[PDB]
Amino acid sequence: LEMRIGHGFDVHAFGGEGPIIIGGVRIPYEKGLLAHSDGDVALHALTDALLGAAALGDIGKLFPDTDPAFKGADSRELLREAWRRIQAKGYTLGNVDVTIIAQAPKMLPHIPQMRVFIAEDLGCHMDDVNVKATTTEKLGFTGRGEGIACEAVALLIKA
Amino acid sequence: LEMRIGHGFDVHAFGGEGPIIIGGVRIPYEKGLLAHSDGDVALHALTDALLGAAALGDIGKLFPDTDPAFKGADSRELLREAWRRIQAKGYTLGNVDVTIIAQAPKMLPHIPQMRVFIAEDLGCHMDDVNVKATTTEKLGFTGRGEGIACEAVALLIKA
Amino acid sequence: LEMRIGHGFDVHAFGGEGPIIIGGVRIPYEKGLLAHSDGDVALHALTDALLGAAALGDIGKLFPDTDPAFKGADSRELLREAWRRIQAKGYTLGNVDVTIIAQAPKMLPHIPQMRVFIAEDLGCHMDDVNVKATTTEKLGFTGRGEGIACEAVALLIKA
Ligand SMILES: CN(C)c1cccc2c(S(=O)(=O)NCCOP(=O)(O)OP(=O)(O)OC[C@H]3O[C@@H](n4ccc(N)nc4=O)[C@H](O)[C@@H]3O)cccc12
Ligand SMILES: CN(C)c1cccc2c(S(=O)(=O)NCCOP(=O)(O)OP(=O)(O)OC[C@H]3O[C@@H](n4ccc(N)nc4=O)[C@H](O)[C@@H]3O)cccc12
Ligand SMILES: CN(C)c1cccc2c(S(=O)(=O)NCCOP(=O)(O)OP(=O)(O)OC[C@H]3O[C@@H](n4ccc(N)nc4=O)[C@H](O)[C@@H]3O)cccc12
Ligand SMILES: CC(C)=CCC/C(C)=C/COP(=O)(O)OP(=O)(O)O
Ligand SMILES: [Zn+2]
Ligand SMILES: [Zn+2]
Ligand SMILES: [Zn+2]
Repeated sequence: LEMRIGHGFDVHAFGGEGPIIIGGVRIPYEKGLLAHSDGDVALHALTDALLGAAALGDIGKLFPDTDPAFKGADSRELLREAWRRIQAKGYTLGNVDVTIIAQAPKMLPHIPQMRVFIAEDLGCHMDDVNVKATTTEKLGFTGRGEGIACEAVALLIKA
Repeated sequence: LEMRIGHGFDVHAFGGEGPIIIGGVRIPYEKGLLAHSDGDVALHALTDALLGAAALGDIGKLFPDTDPAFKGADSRELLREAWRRIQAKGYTLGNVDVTIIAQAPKMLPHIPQMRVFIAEDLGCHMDDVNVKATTTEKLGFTGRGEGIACEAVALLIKA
Repeated sequence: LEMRIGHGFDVHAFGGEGPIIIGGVRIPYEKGLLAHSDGDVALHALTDALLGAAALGDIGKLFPDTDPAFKGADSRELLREAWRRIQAKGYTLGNVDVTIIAQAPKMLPHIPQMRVFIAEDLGCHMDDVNVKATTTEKLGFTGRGEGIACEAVALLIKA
């Protein structure tokens, strides 16, 4: 038994029109998220946290621009594939915690469904998955409504 | 024995006049912190880290706007209550680490008293509580003196 | 056996001309990093994460402005000294994960050499050291090319 820590961080800019996808959940909003991907900043930060704990340790690094298959690419696919590769190295899940940093939209109603998705994608109990949100009280690029940031931490177990 | 990780992040804007309260400590400063609460960004980030490790996992989520009891609400009360609920789920403390992000005021002289407070409120040794500060070298909303940010991580143990 | 968590965060502003030093690696770039030090924001964030896990828990706190010895001070020296002191308290390394937040320059080619340096300086295997990079998609002070930020987490073991 041995435990390993990981940390992830991601940002996307608002652009065009909604909805956005956060933690796998389609959330109504006036603006959309600019990206190659989903624009799922929650699942990107989480993915990086998991890869970092297993020392693998980018999504850039274990997917270099394939591009495409990949416009509106499903970030849940990225998450599950990253997870397969982490498990092949012998790791199992301790727990994850995710912090969405956004002035808006309101994340709280969608968090239980985010957790369902993440727990499915990682093959764990929901009690191993926490998600929260915070505003930056109108400060910074998140505060001015210019984009959304997310942080994530992960704990991994190896037999 | 099982260990669990949590992460917290908070921001408050400066507004009106001092002092501010950070980690429970009254710190002299030209501006105050705008909020419902203390405006304790250190103890809010910590509280979220502890709740996230126990998967509980917002302060919004286990206190929805009561509001009030709550103008100038004591963030130490929030911390202790969050802690009671975490312990009722069977968790004990591993350790916590807190990073205050502020251009000013200087946090270093007040850190030992912050640690006394936090350790009391969590019923642990002081060696289980670390607090630090950093500036952003005049960059961003913290750098321009517009507000204060804080990050926190926590490790939890379950029997 | 007991595990301990730490978190670090650092920022430096661009100023004058390159190169910069990140994770010990000299990276060509049009601007340099303003500081007393290296300006190594990666190794500063890491150092703080390690000190925070051992509750020690600033680089300000266990080096107050000596200043100098210290213009263009080698951040790897700071890292190794912080590490000596952490080991003297009885801690050994679990693992570390580092997240460089920069719009530019590109970090990916230099990451393997960063890991060599960090692993040498901490006397561990390279599999215990992860480093990644992310942009903020043109948002915030990192996005406008005004500076570089870095986050780090660390897991410590005590016999
Ligand atoms: C599996 N499938 C189908 C996929 C689903 C969803 C997304 C996929 C993607 S992706 O393009 O959406 N990957 C997430 C997008 O990366 P990001 O939001 O983190 O952007 P960023 O530019 O920050 O990162 C790109 C890479 O550049 C590198 N980088 C970043 C900054 C910097 N200063 N230096 C760097 O080297 C680093 O390795 C980083 O991973 C790629 C491949 C398969 C995907
Ligand atoms: C126990 N007592 C008495 C208390 C003491 C101190 C503070 C208390 C408080 S509080 O109001 O000070 N809670 C901390 C303030 O929250 P915050 O500084 O994190 O503000 P923010 O707006 O970021 O968070 C509010 C909630 O909105 C949610 N949110 C945030 C952003 C977003 N995009 N979506 C969301 O759903 C999320 O759940 C978050 O917890 C409430 C109840 C009892 C308190
Ligand atoms: C060992 N050798 C030789 C060394 C090598 C490389 C760097 C060294 C350095 S250093 O100057 O480069 N230390 C890193 C620079 O600190 P920083 O980039 O974190 O700057 P910042 O201003 O954020 O931090 C300074 C200190 O002020 C304190 N602080 C910060 C903000 C705030 N609001 N209050 C505070 O008290 C806190 O303790 C913090 O450590 C000092 C001594 C020996 C060094
Ligand atoms: C604590 C962390 C993770 C900080 C880095 C996040 C970031 C890119 C902030 C940028 O500036 P800002 O948005 O804070 O201020 P501004 O955009 O107004 O200059
Ligand atoms: Zn992304
Ligand atoms: Zn708050
Ligand atoms: Zn620094």
